[PDB]
Amino acid sequence: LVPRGSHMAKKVRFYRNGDRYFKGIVYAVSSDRFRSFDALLADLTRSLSDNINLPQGVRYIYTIDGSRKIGSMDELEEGESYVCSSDNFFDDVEYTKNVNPNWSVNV
Repeated sequence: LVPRGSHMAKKVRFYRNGDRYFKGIVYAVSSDRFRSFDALLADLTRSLSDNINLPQGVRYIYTIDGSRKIGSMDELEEGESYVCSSDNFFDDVEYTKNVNPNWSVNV
């Protein structure tokens, strides 16, 4: 087992800034799966970038409403959605429209 973290994978959904027709990619995030926050950013750059999206790669992770930036894997919350950005501009588009909402825990 890796000697860092909790070992419990966090299921999170990643969107790419300004793209209204992007599904989001569901990641199982843990220290066993990603060496560091940087390895997660590198992985996200490869999965989310294209010739029209994230030209400088994934360098910022915002909360779904763009209120706050995430700076560690610890800051990510299970069942939450995040927006990946190449810069400091959060694009207010309908990311969450026409997506399956995650299972909300009742008990």
